[PDB]
Amino acid sequence: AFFQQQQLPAAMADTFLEHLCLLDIDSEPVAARSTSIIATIGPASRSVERLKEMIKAGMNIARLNFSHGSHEYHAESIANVREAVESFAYRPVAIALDTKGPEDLPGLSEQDVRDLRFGVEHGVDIVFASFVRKASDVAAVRAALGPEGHGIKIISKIENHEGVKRFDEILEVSDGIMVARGDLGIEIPAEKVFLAQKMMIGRCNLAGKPVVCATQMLESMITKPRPTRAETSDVANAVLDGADCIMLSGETAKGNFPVEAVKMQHAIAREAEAAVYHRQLFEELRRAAPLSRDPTEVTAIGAVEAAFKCCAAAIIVLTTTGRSAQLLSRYRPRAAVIAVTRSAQAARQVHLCRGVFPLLYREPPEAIWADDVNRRVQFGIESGKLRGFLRVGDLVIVVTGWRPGSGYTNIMRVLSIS
Amino acid sequence: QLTQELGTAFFQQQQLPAAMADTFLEHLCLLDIDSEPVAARSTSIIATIGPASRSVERLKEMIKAGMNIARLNFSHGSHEYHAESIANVREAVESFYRPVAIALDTKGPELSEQDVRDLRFGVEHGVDIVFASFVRKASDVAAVRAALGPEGHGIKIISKIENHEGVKRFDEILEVSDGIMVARGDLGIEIPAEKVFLAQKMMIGRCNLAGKPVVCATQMLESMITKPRPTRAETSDVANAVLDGADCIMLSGETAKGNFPVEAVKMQHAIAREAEAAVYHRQLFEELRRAAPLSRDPTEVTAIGAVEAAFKCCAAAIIVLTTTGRSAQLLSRYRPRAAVIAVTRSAQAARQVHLCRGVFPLLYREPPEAIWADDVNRRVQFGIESGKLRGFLRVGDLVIVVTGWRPGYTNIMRVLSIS
Amino acid sequence: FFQQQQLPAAMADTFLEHLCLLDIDSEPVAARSTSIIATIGPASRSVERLKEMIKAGMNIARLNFSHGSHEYHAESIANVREAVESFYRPVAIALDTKGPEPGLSEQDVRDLRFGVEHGVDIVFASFVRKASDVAAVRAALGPEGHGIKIISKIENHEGVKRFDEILEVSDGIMVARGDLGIEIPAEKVFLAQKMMIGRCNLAGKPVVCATQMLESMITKPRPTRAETSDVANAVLDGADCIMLSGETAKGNFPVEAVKMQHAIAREAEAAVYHRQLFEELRRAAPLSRDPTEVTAIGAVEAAFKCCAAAIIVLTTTGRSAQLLSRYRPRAAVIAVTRSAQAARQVHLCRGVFPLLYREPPEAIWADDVNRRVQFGIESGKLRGFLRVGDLVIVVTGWRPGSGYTNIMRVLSIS
Amino acid sequence: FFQQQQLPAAMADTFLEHLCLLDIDSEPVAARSTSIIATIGPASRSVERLKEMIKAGMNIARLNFSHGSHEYHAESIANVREAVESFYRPVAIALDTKGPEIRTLSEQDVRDLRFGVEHGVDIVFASFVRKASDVAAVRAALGPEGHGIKIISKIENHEGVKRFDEILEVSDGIMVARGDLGIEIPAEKVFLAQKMMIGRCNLAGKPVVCATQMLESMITKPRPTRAETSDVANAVLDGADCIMLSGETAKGNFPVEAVKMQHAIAREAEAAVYHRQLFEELRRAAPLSRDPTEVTAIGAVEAAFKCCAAAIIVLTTTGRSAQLLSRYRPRAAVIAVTRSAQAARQVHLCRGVFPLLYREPPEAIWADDVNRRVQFGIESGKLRGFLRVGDLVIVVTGWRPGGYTNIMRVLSIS
Ligand SMILES: O=P(O)(O)OC[C@H]1O[C@](O)(COP(=O)(O)O)[C@@H](O)[C@@H]1O
Ligand SMILES: O=P(O)(O)OC[C@H]1O[C@](O)(COP(=O)(O)O)[C@@H](O)[C@@H]1O
Ligand SMILES: O=P(O)(O)OC[C@H]1O[C@](O)(COP(=O)(O)O)[C@@H](O)[C@@H]1O
Ligand SMILES: O=P(O)(O)OC[C@H]1O[C@](O)(COP(=O)(O)O)[C@@H](O)[C@@H]1O
Repeated sequence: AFFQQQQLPAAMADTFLEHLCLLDIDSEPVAARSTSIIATIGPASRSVERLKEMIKAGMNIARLNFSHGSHEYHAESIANVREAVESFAYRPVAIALDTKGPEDLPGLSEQDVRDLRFGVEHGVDIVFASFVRKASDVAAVRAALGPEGHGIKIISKIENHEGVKRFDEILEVSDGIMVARGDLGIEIPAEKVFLAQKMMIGRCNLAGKPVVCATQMLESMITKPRPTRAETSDVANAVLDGADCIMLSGETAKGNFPVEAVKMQHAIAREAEAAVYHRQLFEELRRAAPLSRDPTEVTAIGAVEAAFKCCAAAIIVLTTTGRSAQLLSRYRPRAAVIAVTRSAQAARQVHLCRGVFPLLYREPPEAIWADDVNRRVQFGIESGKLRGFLRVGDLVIVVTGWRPGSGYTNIMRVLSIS
Repeated sequence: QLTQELGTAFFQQQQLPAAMADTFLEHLCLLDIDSEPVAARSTSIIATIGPASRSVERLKEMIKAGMNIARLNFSHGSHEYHAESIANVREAVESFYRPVAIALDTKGPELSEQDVRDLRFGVEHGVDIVFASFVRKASDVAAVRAALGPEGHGIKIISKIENHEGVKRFDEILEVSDGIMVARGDLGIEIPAEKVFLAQKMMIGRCNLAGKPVVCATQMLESMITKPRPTRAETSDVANAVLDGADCIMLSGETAKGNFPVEAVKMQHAIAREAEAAVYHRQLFEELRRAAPLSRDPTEVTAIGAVEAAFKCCAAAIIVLTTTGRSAQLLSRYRPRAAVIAVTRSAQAARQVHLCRGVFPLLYREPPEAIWADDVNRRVQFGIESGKLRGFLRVGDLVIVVTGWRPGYTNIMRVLSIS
Repeated sequence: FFQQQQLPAAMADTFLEHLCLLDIDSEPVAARSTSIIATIGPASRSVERLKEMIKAGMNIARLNFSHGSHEYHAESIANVREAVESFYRPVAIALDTKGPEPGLSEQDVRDLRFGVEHGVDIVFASFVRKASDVAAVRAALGPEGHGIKIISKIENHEGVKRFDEILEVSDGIMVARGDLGIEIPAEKVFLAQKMMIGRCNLAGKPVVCATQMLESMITKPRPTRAETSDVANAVLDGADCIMLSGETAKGNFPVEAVKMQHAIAREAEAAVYHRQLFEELRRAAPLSRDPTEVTAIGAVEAAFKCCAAAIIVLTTTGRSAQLLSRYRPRAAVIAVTRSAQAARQVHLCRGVFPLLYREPPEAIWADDVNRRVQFGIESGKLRGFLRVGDLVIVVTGWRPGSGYTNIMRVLSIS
Repeated sequence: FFQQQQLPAAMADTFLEHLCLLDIDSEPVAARSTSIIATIGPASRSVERLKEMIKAGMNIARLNFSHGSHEYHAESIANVREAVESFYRPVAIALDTKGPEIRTLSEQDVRDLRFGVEHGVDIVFASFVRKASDVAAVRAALGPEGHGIKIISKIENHEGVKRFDEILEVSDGIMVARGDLGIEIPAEKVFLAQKMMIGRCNLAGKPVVCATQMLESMITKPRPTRAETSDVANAVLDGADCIMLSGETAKGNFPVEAVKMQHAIAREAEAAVYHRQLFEELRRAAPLSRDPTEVTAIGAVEAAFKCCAAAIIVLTTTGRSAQLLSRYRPRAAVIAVTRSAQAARQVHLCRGVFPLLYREPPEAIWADDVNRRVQFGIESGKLRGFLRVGDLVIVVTGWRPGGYTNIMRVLSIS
């Protein structure tokens, strides 16, 4: 019966067309949902109590929209998110600051600059930078974040024709991308936006950088408890296109059904994830990926190949900054990527990456370093057992380094859960 | 090379850089918002008739915007109400040549005594197509062909898949049906809403394999009922329906009762046109090949060679002589980039082929030529003349011409240069 | 049916799996399609020997002008023509020049004049290093020799490196493994063979594999295991023609050598993995607005769809037949021509079976076309290509004269 | 770098395009990986001569029990072992049974097999295997002291070809014995049997030998024919782990040159392997595996390709972890470190495995024992030309001593 679930008949098909023909509404998803949910905070979702239900429903990243609301307002939003998250101390939740932006203007307004200072002063994990048209706009955001905000991920919002055309140069200096379809479908003809979305997600997947699909994904749930047929389609297709993250704006910020909307995005994403045709996707991401002399990159593809060969339940990776986890996620394993880290910020930021489940390790270093490695891996296993990822008799891939400190992942081991 | 013959923009347009990519992923990465779609929109648009779309004046606007099939929803309105809808559709058509098919969508359980009277009414008024509600098995469609009776033998039956049993018994339904509607409205109530995309993609895929029309239906541009522009999810839905493989896309309340029926039709046409250029034919044609069975049907054999020929030379169009439409369906199933211009003497076949993606019907109304061979060539020039006027063909284009040797015997392909 | 000519292996989904399904019990049924070139010499000169060799499968007779006087080769030519006329299989006559032993020697020029005056069909030009070597040959053949196919022999390092400019201006290529394996290290020749055949297939231009294919049969009645391997693999690499030199020119078993090449080729041809090969030749091939090329691929696609027995093509110069052959149909290409020279030259193209039509033009052209197609069918029946009920593709044109092929028709045999 | 070892052809998108990119100026860099089996006889029995042959690349000495007394073969064994010791160069020793034979499992074969155990042969080539029980008769003959001897079944007739799958199931490997096969079945069908059996062995991960007349003419000539070099190259391209010499080394006048010629051809052909297709096709068809050694191997091989790893260093006791690497045909050399002298000789049956006998008392700490073998691996590879400083290598080891290979590490050579 294992082979009846999570669309494995379809995953085994020999062509894409045959894989489509074998999709089965009776094949239940079993894997953990892997596409992260970004929920925009507003009057419908500011309260600590609302945020707790949203966390339980699946929210992974809380978006602050600085197009509206004072610093004081956003400061309250941030504190309420942190209090909701800590009420479960457990789900790390990242905090993303989405800039007001231009409204050939400069890459940053005076308002933008003050807003990014605020976000650094408040430890935001992510910036969604508006109206990025060229790499210098990204550099401008980086500089305004200044020295204390070097670890903040910059996700460039592509919102107009120029940003689409200069995409390669924007992507190169950015940590990731948002397909900002709201403004995009005003700035270019609305019937073209799906080409820009598909193009940008394809290119981000190739580059191993996170990509966010945003705006009106479940629009009618602002007023209705259930979405339209086009809205469920759009969520599922964003996941099939390759998006790491899917986003809610008014559905959570102001609508009448914020929690049901998060839950609806979770339910669709899980079905869509199981329908991904990994056989074609992994092979193309291989052929099109370049040779690397980087041991983390080399170890990562070896581990994903290995995971596919034994239907591994998970890949446990010890990571300090999230990078080794990102390099696993870029090959889209079906196996869950369980990222054990000591860094609370990296546990939050890896939610930018499809299929990465962070575990914040809070135990004091062991004297023998190799003993500390194994204790974190064990932490990894036990948490996976108790959270549903792992059963005794499962096979996991463990991915670790030869010495302490970031940059030295280079070891892959195959392990049975007992 | 071909740049001289066809132009220097030609290969910039139509997403052709993405089309010659070696992998699906590289194809996605090469999609280009500045590659204008030159080809004629090929996915048919079904528009549900209601208060917003009953004016003869309105219907003519809708035809111009791209409506190809008028849907009559027998869930509401008397026989007299629907007779009038049929009447106004036919007058808009003749008061202009673009055939519009007329489809009767049964009430079903809300085959009832009511449905039988509705189907008899449909034959009486010469409907081209029945959308049969809640087909759960093959016998359900036999009940429908029986109701249509002897006078209704040429009516196409498109089975609406609306619940779990329909999805589960899909293969036996498709065997006995002319086509399928993925009826997402009720399906999304009868099964969990988050599974409908699985049922949609499976059904469009299997219909594509079987060479039968498939319609994607319901809430595609819903917000346009009250808004002049659609949501980002709605445009996405239309585009992916076309990329999924759908022959037809549908509007319900958007045309039946909304305030922007004409703008909705126009928006589907614009999305469908972009999406069709973005189809990765290299993979699709190859998978349709490897899966489809060997065939000793000469018309089937000619069509695949004709489509292959069309791709080798960037044929502007495949002109096919068809009596029932079948030869044009068998071209359509290989999804040429070239328009399939189908010349037929059968006004009904001409209306019904709108169910098949990429078929542009041309009704020919001249008495046969004394010499048949002369009758063929005359219809073919009619195809070419109509094609030139409508912007399909220019002098110097290449076309593929598909005819027969005897007067269901299509079995000749000819490569022809437009004078 | 499906336990013959490796069809189980043909259906396989990958090359690995096609190989695993090759079956020594699956008998070939299609007519042998790779043409056999036999070098004429003391063992093969007599009319009586040439008749046994035609029966055995020789398609092209090679005159090696490294030895023998004009009188000697004139005798070889006349003996081939008498053997051929004794029957019916057209046999081409190919003049293989002496060459440098300076593009063209004075000797080469006299030899080429001789071959033109004697109506030879093909020239194997020795030591071709660059496009100008081919042009020289072409000029030496002069005006009366415009219709003679030039097959450039690649025999050294420069020729391999400059292969693309040689291939562009040549009708075809010979992998002249004899001198090549001396000019470059012997352990590399297989690379130059595979590259050049691959490139000739992509270009749709005939390629010949030559030299030592069955060498030990010069003295022995049976070949070695490496020799059968080499023939089978030349066919699987993509060669249009395979060649015999000493095996037929001077050895003790000329006829058996031809018979052995025939038997191997037939088995190898059935082992061709068309699924992969057609798709790759379709993909790599370039868009074309030439109606003959468009019709040809459409016709080969159609033939694969209905397991067609043959593609009957009407051709004047052979070109429409070459453009079919370049997609390697499993179906036999039956080329109906009035041109005796074209019926001989099409033997350069894998899988083309010429039929010389000698009947008088019908007054109504369209009647002449149908009579030739029918000629094609009846001969196909009598010769074993076609059973009643088979399906054939017929490829013809819209107007008289070459260059106008543009019609394809699907026909059932009755 | 990327101009050598046919790397431009390696990154082609299609097989046909890969053929078109093969390049006679792309020199091989990797170590020759296909093993060379040399039959021992009067031309190749002297210790001096066997030494020259080992330097030329012989990896396996074949004893043909069709000819010569037990004493004759005891001396052949003696001289191979002395040549090996008088230099590290593990040479396997294979006993090829007489089997059902007629000259100008028998009682004789059993005495030969028992003699083989007595003298510690590593491999048996079992003649005329027709079915699975025949292989069981041979492992019975070898008895309890012969349990580690590998049994390579010779397929020599129609019945063995037909029952091949059951033969392969129970055998350690296969020899395509083309000599007798090409008399028992039509000669023109042997290439089909060869290609199938190499394909099925490749799929099964078991070694396959191509044998007989590969360089036959070198018995009397110092240079091979063009069909012979072709046949060696195609056997390597077909997927053979081992290529063999019979009369060319046993009785001919150029044994050393024959070995050298096979080494040179094998090296070129191995670079011309289109790994992208092969690795991909081996993936799809090979089954989901829950064995940690198989999982590590495929992950190690993928890793090796991602970084152009010069070597995969594996610690192995029986050879198995190295065989499971070798079945994916890495371009990187598989350097197999083992304490088992007999494992080290036997792994030569597996393409691309370079054994290293490690001779040191275990270290106090097991983890310390592992890294000393790994370092022994790196130092040998450095000395032998496999590794340079700054290279990347993939290291495969286990978690517990004793079928527990389950770790790969990426390591930069310093
Ligand atoms: O993903 P990153 O940031 O490169 O971290 C990976 C690092 O984590 C580790 O596995 C453990 O390092 P620490 O014990 O110092 O936390 C290192 O061996 C490895 O270099
Ligand atoms: O698509 P269909 O219904 O099979 O039509 C194909 C028929 O059209 C034709 O081209 C023309 O037929 P008619 O002129 O008799 O109407 C026939 O040759 C062919 O049999
Ligand atoms: O292969 P080629 O030399 O172009 O010949 C093809 C020609 O044969 C024909 O079918 C017959 O032409 P003919 O009447 O001159 O014999 C032409 O229609 C066609 O153009
Ligand atoms: O390939 P094999 O025969 O299964 O041996 C691999 C074994 O070698 C090792 O890497 C080394 O351990 P040993 O000390 O027993 O040689 C084991 O951990 C591993 O299980």
